[PDB]
Amino acid sequence: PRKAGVFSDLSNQELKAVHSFLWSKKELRLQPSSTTTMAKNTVFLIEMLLPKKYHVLRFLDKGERHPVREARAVIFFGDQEHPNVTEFAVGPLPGPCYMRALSPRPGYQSSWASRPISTAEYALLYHTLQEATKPLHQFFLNTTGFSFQDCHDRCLAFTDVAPRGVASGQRRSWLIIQRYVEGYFLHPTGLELLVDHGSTDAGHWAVEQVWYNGKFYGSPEELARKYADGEVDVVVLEDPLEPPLFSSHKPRGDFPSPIHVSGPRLVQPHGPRFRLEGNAVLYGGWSFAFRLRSSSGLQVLNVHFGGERIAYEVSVQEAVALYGGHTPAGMQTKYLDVGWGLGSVTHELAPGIDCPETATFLDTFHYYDADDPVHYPRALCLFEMPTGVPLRRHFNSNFKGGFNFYAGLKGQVLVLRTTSTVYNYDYIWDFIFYPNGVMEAKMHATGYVHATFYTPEGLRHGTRLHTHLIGNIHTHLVHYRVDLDVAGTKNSFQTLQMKLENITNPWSPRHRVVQPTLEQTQYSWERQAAFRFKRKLPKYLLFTSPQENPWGHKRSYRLQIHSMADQVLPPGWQEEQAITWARYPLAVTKYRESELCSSSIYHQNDPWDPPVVFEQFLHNNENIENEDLVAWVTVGFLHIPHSEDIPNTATPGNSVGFLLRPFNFFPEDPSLASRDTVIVWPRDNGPNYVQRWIPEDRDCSMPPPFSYNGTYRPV
Amino acid sequence: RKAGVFSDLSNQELKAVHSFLWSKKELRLQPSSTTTMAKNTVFLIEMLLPKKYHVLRFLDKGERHPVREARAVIFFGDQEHPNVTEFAVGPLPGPCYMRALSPRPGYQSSWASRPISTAEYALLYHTLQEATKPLHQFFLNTTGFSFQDCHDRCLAFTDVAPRGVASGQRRSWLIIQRYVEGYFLHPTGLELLVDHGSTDAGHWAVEQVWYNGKFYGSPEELARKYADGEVDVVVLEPPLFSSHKPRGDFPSPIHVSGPRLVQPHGPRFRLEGNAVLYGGWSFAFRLRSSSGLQVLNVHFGGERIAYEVSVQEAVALYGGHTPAGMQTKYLDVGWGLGSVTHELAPGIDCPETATFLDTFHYYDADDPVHYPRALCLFEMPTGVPLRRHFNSNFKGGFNFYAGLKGQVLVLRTTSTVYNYDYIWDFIFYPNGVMEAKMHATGYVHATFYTPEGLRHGTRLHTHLIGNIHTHLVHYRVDLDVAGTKNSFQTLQMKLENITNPWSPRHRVVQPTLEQTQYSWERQAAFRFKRKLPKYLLFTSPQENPWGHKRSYRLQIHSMADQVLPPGWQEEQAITWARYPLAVTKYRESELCSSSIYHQNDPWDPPVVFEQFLHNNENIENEDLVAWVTVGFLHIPHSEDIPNTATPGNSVGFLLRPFNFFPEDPSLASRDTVIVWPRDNGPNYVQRWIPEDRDCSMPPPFSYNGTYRPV
Ligand SMILES: *[C@@H]1O[C@H](CO)[C@@H](O[C@@H]2O[C@H](CO)[C@@H](O[C@@H]3O[C@H](CO)[C@@H](O)[C@H](O)[C@@H]3O)[C@H](O)[C@H]2NC(C)=O)[C@H](O)[C@H]1NC(C)=O
Ligand SMILES: *[C@@H]1O[C@H](CO)[C@@H](O[C@@H]2O[C@H](CO)[C@@H](O)[C@H](O)[C@H]2NC(C)=O)[C@H](O)[C@H]1NC(C)=O
Ligand SMILES: *[C@@H]1O[C@H](CO)[C@@H](O[C@@H]2O[C@H](CO)[C@@H](O)[C@H](O)[C@H]2NC(C)=O)[C@H](O)[C@H]1NC(C)=O
Ligand SMILES: *[C@@H]1O[C@H](CO)[C@@H](O[C@@H]2O[C@H](CO)[C@@H](O)[C@H](O)[C@H]2NC(C)=O)[C@H](O)[C@H]1NC(C)=O
Ligand SMILES: *[C@@H]1O[C@H](CO)[C@@H](O[C@@H]2O[C@H](CO)[C@@H](O)[C@H](O)[C@H]2NC(C)=O)[C@H](O)[C@H]1NC(C)=O
Ligand SMILES: *[C@@H]1O[C@H](CO)[C@@H](O[C@@H]2O[C@H](CO)[C@@H](O)[C@H](O)[C@H]2NC(C)=O)[C@H](O)[C@H]1NC(C)=O
Ligand SMILES: N=C(N)c1ccc(/N=N/Nc2ccc(C(=N)N)cc2)cc1
Ligand SMILES: N=C(N)c1ccc(/N=N/Nc2ccc(C(=N)N)cc2)cc1
Ligand SMILES: [Ca+2]
Ligand SMILES: [Ca+2]
Ligand SMILES: [Ca+2]
Ligand SMILES: [Ca+2]
Ligand SMILES: [Cu+2]
Ligand SMILES: [Cu+2]
Repeated sequence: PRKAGVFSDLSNQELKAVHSFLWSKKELRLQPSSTTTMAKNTVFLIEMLLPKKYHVLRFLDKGERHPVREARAVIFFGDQEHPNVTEFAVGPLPGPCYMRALSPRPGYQSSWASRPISTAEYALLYHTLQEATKPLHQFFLNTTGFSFQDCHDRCLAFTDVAPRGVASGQRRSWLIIQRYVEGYFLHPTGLELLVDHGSTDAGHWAVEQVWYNGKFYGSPEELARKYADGEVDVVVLEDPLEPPLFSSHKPRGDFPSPIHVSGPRLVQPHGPRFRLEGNAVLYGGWSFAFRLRSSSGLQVLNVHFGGERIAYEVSVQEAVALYGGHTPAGMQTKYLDVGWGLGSVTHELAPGIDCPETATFLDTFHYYDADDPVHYPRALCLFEMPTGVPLRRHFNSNFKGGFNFYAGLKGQVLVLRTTSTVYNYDYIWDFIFYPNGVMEAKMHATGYVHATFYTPEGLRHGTRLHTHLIGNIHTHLVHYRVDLDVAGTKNSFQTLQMKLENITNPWSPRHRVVQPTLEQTQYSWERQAAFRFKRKLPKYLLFTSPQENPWGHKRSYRLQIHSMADQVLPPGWQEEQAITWARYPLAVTKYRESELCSSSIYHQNDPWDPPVVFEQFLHNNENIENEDLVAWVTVGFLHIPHSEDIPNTATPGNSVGFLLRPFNFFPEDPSLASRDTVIVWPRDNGPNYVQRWIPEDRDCSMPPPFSYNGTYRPV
Repeated sequence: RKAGVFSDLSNQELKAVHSFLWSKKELRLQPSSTTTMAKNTVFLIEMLLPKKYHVLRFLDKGERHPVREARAVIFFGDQEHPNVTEFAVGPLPGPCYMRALSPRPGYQSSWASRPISTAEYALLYHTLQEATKPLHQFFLNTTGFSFQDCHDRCLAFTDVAPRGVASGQRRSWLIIQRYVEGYFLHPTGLELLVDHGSTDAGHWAVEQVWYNGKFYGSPEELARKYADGEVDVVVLEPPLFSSHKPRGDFPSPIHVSGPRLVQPHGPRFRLEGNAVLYGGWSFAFRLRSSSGLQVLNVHFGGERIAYEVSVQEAVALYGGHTPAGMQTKYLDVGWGLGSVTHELAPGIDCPETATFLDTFHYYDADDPVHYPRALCLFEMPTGVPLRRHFNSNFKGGFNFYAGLKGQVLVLRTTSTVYNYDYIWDFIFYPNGVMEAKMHATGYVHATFYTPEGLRHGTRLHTHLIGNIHTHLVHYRVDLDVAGTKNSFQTLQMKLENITNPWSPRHRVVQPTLEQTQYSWERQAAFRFKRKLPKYLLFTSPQENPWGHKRSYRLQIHSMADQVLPPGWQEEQAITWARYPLAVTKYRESELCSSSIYHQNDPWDPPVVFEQFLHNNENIENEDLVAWVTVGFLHIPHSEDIPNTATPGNSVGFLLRPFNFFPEDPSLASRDTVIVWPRDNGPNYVQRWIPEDRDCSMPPPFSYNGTYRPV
């Protein structure tokens, strides 16, 4: 379990050591992230940098030395004539000595414009709006009762929209103005503002355009004039500050059948049946390591069942929400969450609500837009839960009023979970491990919708959810990397289909038999295994090893996709360059260290010219017979908002993902080693014999009282 | 309870119908168990639901309880021209009439169409025992088992349906097996075709024999060829591979029990008879002996959503290298899908905290039969919150955390006809979402291994091929969204390409919302070839407060496709499987998509779903019925030994409110917890129900395993 350490995230200590090394280089002229100027040099992100697979596998499988441990460090060089973002690999860990260039992109000139927004930048944007919108102060008070200047409890706020412009190198953002109340996401005022914030001198930033209640106005001063002159159709909003606010989670209404007591709960008197130690997990047949990459999110690594490898890596790669709208902000919105630190917004899981009270909760540290490493309490959880359906069961009737036996194995599953709450939405990320060698990836969407001011024109792009509220139509798309190494690194890909044959009936020659046969298709080249949404996706998608099981069949794992995704943007059109992976529910590539990721932190703010274009991995149409293969999976769903999304979208029916299932991999059902199986046998003239291999449990235990902290701070 | 109008017959009611019929001396009734096909016998008795018109007047307009009746299916085999006829028997209590149902003028295959029975199997065994006598030494040498003086080493058979090549035939391929633990997986390589059409079992014959890839004409011919050395013969303590007994070792052994649910405060749903209340939900249920589980009169928040959600048919369609294998198209309603609801094991099949319900069935029995723990009803945590939000202040703290623990109510039964166990769930979420689900487990339908079999299946063991097949299930979904009169619409996203209104040299290419209305049945019959829209909506004319039509959305979870060619022979029995979704106008003559007769006369069955669309009726503002096909291709693999497992082996659908309620309907729940920060103190944890950490023990495990008259 020390070996799983090669995959582990950086400790608080290691993050400090990397940060100190960087700070000791006086030439870098580094300032804290919190300093309120853009014209500074700052370390924006530090996270572990995974060593090459070749070296990790020699360490894991051939006894060779532990590879060098390094950190990725992203530095924003804003304090120079030509600002840029540059990345370094810092190592070794422990004892950093060097910083070497990482992911260089020579000849590209928009790296500064491509960079993620930061807390300092938001502060400066607030200052720009407080100044720029002075002409509108009375307009604000009259229409909303709230303001930007001299406010305390009745403040206007903004939600920014990305991407930020119409071409590579621009940083011009539409801002949706809202009333800062409980669940403020759902309180747009009808004003939206376009701000050019490209310059490293915030004094140059300007509101370049204004939209209010269906019209463009050019400047805050023009809107103020036209309002002063009685030429603006305004919407005066009611005061929001007994009954709860519509955007609140507070209970209201009554069910016809009163529920006064707590529902049923899990108890775990015997404690966990999995072994978690550091970032290593053992659970029955399973063995795996996990990590939480600050940039991109949850990964499980080096996944084995029964002592044989199934997958080197299964990871979240990108999460997108692609909008339409009647408002300029709405029509602009294409959120790419890795551009916001999808793996860094792993906020505190509430025991008994977010995970069972019996779960193991784990803390982590992130360094993402921070002055020091920040402690995130209960960022992850791991728990076993009964599924409520048996893994297998059979009643073997004697067809004479009794039975020969009943057999069953109670359903349990191991769940590794984190969340991501970048702003309005909360995504719940699960990897799930069944005792029979089946593993599942799942995402559940909850939290608040991205919403805009209601006008009649909005109904072509959304649904009216409240008096002044439209839920814009959009699609959620998530990309997973699935580096299966089925029984080893060298695999092939094949599909199975049912095809009818029409033959003479062998026992009645005047007749025909029209019946299913089993058809196998082999794939030799990447392009053949790149399935577009328009193409028919076969029902059996197999990743095979050349090794056979005892019955002469190739040992395989099967991929099963659960999605309602489809092609959203036209292939090849503008921002679609950033999400070319979304063309493919499934694509298979040959492994390469230069293609470890389908997205990046830079994609959100330069979608026109990003550093990774997934389609390019298919350009060379490589041979994929007996190679190290990587499956890439797109799952998703169209979300047309509806009134039941108020105040939050709920999880039921709102999940997507995929299963990996053994297919001729094992000689028989690998759950057979479980001792939880029960078989009941009849006895002549007596009570039945209940055969067990583990004693019946009726024991009891209690969880600790509920607590919740809510803060995340350096330690 | 008004829900009683939907309830199954009690033990008392079944006896009353049975006594009444037996008091009619001219029916010449004999018990199901009598060992002859030349008898008249009552095969099935179940409740016959009254017409929807009368039920809704009773429920909604305070009118009289409808007349309660039974369906009685009588096999008239003790006459020159045997047939099956069905009767409405009533009223209940105190039956005094017997009215014949559903005549079919010109149809001549009634008798052949009828289900198989225990007495018929007993006669088939006798036939095999006599007919295979010449093969006695062949059996002993090749298998060590036989049909005669065999004791603990007996051969058995698995029959296959349908039974012939045309309407009116009763000619069955029988797969010979060794009768050991999990005998399903022990084929010997012999298959026999028996003609058992005659009501005189003395006339039944083995008309054909297949052994290890060759046809042999008769048992006598196979015996002589064996003796003459002209047959390629296959001659056949850890647990048996077909046993569920544990073997092997995990790398990290588990020696203790896993987590379990406790319910110290009792159920949070109310069950009274067949009526359920849970949060916003009210509904009734029944277990129809012929066709299985139904939920009826489903309300959320005092408003109707569905009049009926019911299992209609469950099919498994095979290909194979052996005659039995290539013959097999199982239709489970022809075997009493709702009658094989065998005992649920507490803690394994349902949680130990579940409420288990008994039922009575009269299906191929001498008297009504008590089935213990036939169904269960339980609430369980889903392990994922129904909703949650962390409202960051983006400065190292929070404004609040809000969450609602996930719970669902599950109504469950099973069906084990023979080898497979189907687990049928209807699931109710606190936010007005209900789900139907079926999970497959148990033993696969398997045949004897030869190399030629690998074109139709997978080798699973030394002598065993798992044959390729598709499972298909049909559901009837009679949604009455806020009322009987509904329309059907779909929503799609479509891109527009416009001038960027704030940068005119550029374009905005973006999503718009496109609505499609449907006027005629045929427009709403979606074939597997056709693209299924992402939003399938059943709509009321009533609007919510935001001016959008109150609707429920259907979301299908399936891997099904077109299996048999439309129009070809047995496909006539499963025309519904052309459509993942079809929408019809409600009619009393179209309550079911299948029947107990479809299995044994699939060429000319009494209900052809496609015909329901022939008149292509208007579906604007009508009583609509949605019909849903879900299923999956199952290519067997070695992990299916000894049994297929449930993970990833489930299909079904969701019904989700869509602009039906003004806001999230779960907001009435008092389980919600909100955590608020406080100046210079601990956070305030706001609750509307006290925190509970109590634990209790469930009942100790018991299992009976018998199902008998009481
Ligand atoms: C992005 O910005 C970084 C940091 O400003 C650039 O790297 C820096 O490049 C400069 C000039 O090429 C190096 O500065 C010094 O230049 C003098 C020239 O007289 C030379 O004699 C010194 O030896 C030294 O190289 C500087 O070392 C280097 N800084 C770091 C931390 O590597 C980077 O080139 C910019 N990227 C792009 C693509 O423009
Ligand atoms: C399976 O093949 C058979 C034989 O080719 C087809 O049966 C023939 O169909 C045509 C009608 O289109 C008849 O005129 C012939 O008399 C039939 N021949 C025989 C030998 O029966 C049959 O249509 C095919 N079925 C399918 C579903 O493909
Ligand atoms: C959240 O967690 C922090 C860290 O444990 C708590 O900070 C502690 O506050 C208590 C006061 O009860 C002191 O005893 C400790 O010295 C504090 N430690 C640090 C490192 O600050 C904090 O109180 C918790 N906040 C809430 C709202 O529950
Ligand atoms: C099926 O057989 C039944 C019972 O033998 C027939 O029903 C009888 O029909 C005769 C003459 O039509 C009536 O006088 C009897 O009263 C009927 N008996 C009962 C119990 O209903 C019936 O005609 C046959 N059905 C068909 C389609 O031939
Ligand atoms: C959206 O519409 C615009 C305008 O019709 C299309 O852009 C034109 O494309 C042609 C051929 O590529 C060019 O020669 C014209 O100069 C373009 N016109 C303008 C005004 O830009 C555009 O291709 C369409 N985009 C999509 C994805 O359909
Ligand atoms: C299964 O259930 C039946 C019904 O309760 C049990 O039979 C009863 O057993 C008691 C105790 O011996 C007898 O006194 C009664 O006469 C039986 N009642 C009836 C109605 O038959 C039976 O023992 C149970 N079987 C098993 C194996 O647990
Ligand atoms: N899903 C997303 N990527 C996403 C959606 C909306 C969004 N808007 N954020 N706006 C936003 C505005 C101000 C602050 C601040 N005071 N620190 C923080 C965030 C940011 C990201
Ligand atoms: N899925 C099905 N419908 C189905 C599958 C297989 C099947 N075969 N049954 N064989 C079978 C044989 C003998 C008996 C008897 N001794 N009573 C009962 C059943 C019957 C039905
Ligand atoms: Ca390639
Ligand atoms: Ca690989
Ligand atoms: Ca019709
Ligand atoms: Ca209806
Ligand atoms: Cu959404
Ligand atoms: Cu199957």
